Amino acid sequence: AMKIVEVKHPLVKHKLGLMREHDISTKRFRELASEVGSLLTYEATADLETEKVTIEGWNGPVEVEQIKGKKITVVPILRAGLGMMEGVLEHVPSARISVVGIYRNEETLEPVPYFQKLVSNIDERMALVVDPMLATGGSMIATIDLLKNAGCTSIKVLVLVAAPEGIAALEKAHPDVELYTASVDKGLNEHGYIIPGLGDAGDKIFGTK
Amino acid sequence: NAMKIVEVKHPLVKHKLGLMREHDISTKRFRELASEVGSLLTYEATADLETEKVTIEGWNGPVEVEQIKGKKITVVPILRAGLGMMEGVLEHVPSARISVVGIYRNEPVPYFQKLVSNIDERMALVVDPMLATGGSMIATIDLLKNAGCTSIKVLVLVAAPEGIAALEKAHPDVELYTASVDKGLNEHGYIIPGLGDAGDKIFGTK
Amino acid sequence: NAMKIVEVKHPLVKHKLGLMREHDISTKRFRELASEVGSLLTYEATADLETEKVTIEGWNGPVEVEQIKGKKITVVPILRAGLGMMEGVLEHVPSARISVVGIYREPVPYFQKLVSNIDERMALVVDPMLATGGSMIATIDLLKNAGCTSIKVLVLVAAPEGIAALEKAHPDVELYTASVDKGLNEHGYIIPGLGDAGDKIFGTK
Amino acid sequence: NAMKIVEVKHPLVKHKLGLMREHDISTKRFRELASEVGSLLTYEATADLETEKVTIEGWNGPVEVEQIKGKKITVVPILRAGLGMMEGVLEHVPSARISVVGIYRNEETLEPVPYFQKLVSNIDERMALVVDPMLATGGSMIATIDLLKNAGCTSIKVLVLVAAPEGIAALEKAHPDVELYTASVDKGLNEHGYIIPGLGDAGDKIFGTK
Ligand SMILES: OC[C@@]1(O)OC[C@@H](O)[C@@H](O)[C@@H]1O
Ligand SMILES: OC[C@@]1(O)OC[C@@H](O)[C@@H](O)[C@@H]1O
Ligand SMILES: OC[C@@]1(O)OC[C@@H](O)[C@@H](O)[C@@H]1O
Ligand SMILES: [Cl-]
Ligand SMILES: [Cl-]
Ligand SMILES: [Cl-]
Ligand SMILES: [Cl-]
Ligand SMILES: [Cl-]
Ligand SMILES: [Cl-]
Ligand SMILES: [Cl-]
Ligand SMILES: [Cl-]
Repeated sequence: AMKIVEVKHPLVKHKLGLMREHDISTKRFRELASEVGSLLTYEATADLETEKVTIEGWNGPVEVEQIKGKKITVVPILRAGLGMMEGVLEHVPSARISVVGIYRNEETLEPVPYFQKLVSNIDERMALVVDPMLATGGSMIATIDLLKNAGCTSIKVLVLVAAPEGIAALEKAHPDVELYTASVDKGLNEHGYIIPGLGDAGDKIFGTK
Repeated sequence: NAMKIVEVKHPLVKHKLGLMREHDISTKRFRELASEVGSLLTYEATADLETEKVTIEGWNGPVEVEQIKGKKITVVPILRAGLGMMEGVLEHVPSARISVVGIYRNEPVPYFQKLVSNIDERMALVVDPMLATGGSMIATIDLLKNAGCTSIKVLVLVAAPEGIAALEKAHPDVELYTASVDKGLNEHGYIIPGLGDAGDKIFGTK
Repeated sequence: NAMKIVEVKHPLVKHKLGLMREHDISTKRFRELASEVGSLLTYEATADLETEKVTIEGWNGPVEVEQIKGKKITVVPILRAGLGMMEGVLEHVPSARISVVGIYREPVPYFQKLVSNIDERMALVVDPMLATGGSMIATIDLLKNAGCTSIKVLVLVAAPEGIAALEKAHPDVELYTASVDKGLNEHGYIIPGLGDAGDKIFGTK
Repeated sequence: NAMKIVEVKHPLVKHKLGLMREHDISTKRFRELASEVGSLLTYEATADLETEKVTIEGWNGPVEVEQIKGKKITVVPILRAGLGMMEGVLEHVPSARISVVGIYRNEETLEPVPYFQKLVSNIDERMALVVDPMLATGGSMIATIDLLKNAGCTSIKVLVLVAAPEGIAALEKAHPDVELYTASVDKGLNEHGYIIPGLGDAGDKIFGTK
């Protein structure tokens, strides 16, 4: 079974609620997207492996803990992904950024990957994939294909809202990934959008239509 | 009945705290890590906030969301070092009311105070980088209780057992959140291993 | 008319640009200076924005203030390096519409999401470097065809070959750069330049 | 020589200052705009910094870059309002030493009451950027500058959002060698010494007190 973690922290639910206002501004919506993305990053990095090391402290040698392994890689799915990347980099600013571009065909609801440039030695790195919505799951399944195809074994997915249909498709497609969502909504409408959902999060964050 | 202590053992909090122990660390990075670790302690101290269902107009019609109940939280930075963690705390609670407090170590007496209104109806997050003997923290809490506050949480980067014991005996209803419980104090009252003169390292004043 | 060029010689811009030239600079530092310099160029390029007076209620009664006239400007980041300066430009113009463009080359864009009514908006095309000006010219062609008639280019460094190409193809755009380097090497990189800005900002190799 | 005064007319500075004047503005956005307008005033005030050519190893060999000459600048925020602008100043000079100076105005006499000061060392070899949102009578700024000169500081720049003519005249008479950078020069002071149109009580708005 796929590891699913619905973050129920009061601040996460409060800020997610503000983003559901249909009259919210693009500015406010962008700040909240990055803010909630920052909190989901703290929930997803709670199981990182640490190692004890001795360093010269203010009053002589002292034992400190550092994150074991090579630097993490943040995988923002263009375009909506960038609206959450700043919140992630806040806790891991040395993270390697692997930009992946994917837009959805509103006619077929299938993913259309147009860009990718992953970091090197990704097989020795953990990937934090950030995308505000998990509706049918096509875009996330297409992203994980590129990562595993590149040799990445450790993958974590951070999303604001996720529909059961998208969680089911992702689980049968890649059950070894861990999903961290700020909410599990009811489902999808006849146009493939999540309900209650956040609407067209992508165009709402970039200010397009 | 006993004072609740929460030593945040999250991998990023332990890693960022360890970097602040570097003797060659710069004021720039020490000040940044102080805020970063401060925002993570605030997320831990706000996990028990009470929420309430409310209906608002969503992107697809009416939707029931949750909102934090009660008046806005008050951040209480202790001059001067406390101002160095204020940015990190206001990061997840930007509407928080800031109540600056200055304690003079003589028993200690406050020399400056500008508390928010109706503090008896708010939760107070007292922030200070270190809890050594607990003199300044205990004095700051005495002042908050006289004002009528009954819900208090203390956020500190490092804390010594002496300070923890002093705070527990003086205010057991307080809840302490620290990135580390150090070994003790030296003959000058500094925390060991500690972070040295945190205030001077944050502002860059010898 | 000759293309309007503005080389930002502000002490902080030249100081931060100098820090980015270090060969041992970290992705974190380089990425942070890219946005920092990006925000300063944005401020330098928005000094001519027209304003209109409006009456609001001040603390001591009504007061006449000024707001930015016309529709919100659009930031056009070129994939992929261009995204490394986007947060810097949004800092002082957080309401700006983001028009992502992907050029491959007439110029054939592989991906585009332009804002609506772009013919009634100013466009801040951002990209860390202007080596030959191929990508920048291709992007401006797409914006001009969409109806935009007010375009400004923001780059950290630019080679004389790129400035000349851009000036010939689009003399009505206005260029803002933190520096005008000597030229290009046998591989097209700007010299002294910043090297592979895209890889340094994201951490790829 | 008269005091060098600079009123920043940049459209974004005028627009952002105009938003801070709305009476129903929240504490959150008032604090954000105070810091942002503070970073734009920092850029304007650091346009005359002296630089020196230095050779460093670039990615494609040696290259001559420019660097700011002298020791690190000291930011001087006047508590409490001052902290609301300090973040915008540090954005451009993050290595700057912070010299905290605490002063509250005696609303009965309008005279400043200094209660705290912690100046950086070797301040006689540094430039000081004093930040405070309002320059009403100028008492707080004049008192702060007296502390800096007493410590041996010679180069001082003042960064304020709104300034009243009374405060500008009081500051020029007491310390004409300082440079004043303000986002606006208002009409004057009311009967209670507050700036009009001004920003009201900037200290309480930024901290959300009273
Ligand atoms: O499961 C969601 C969760 O991890 O979110 C953060 C905290 O509220 C936790 O108590 C809670 O269990
Ligand atoms: O990182 C996870 C965790 O330990 O820290 C955040 C809080 O919400 C806790 O409840 C949670 O268990
Ligand atoms: O104005 C009242 C005041 O001066 O009273 C004494 C101290 O508590 C000060 O902080 C406070 O401002
Ligand atoms: Cl170990
Ligand atoms: Cl070891
Ligand atoms: Cl290792
Ligand atoms: Cl929910
Ligand atoms: Cl009260
Ligand atoms: Cl520890
Ligand atoms: Cl159109
Ligand atoms: Cl060198």
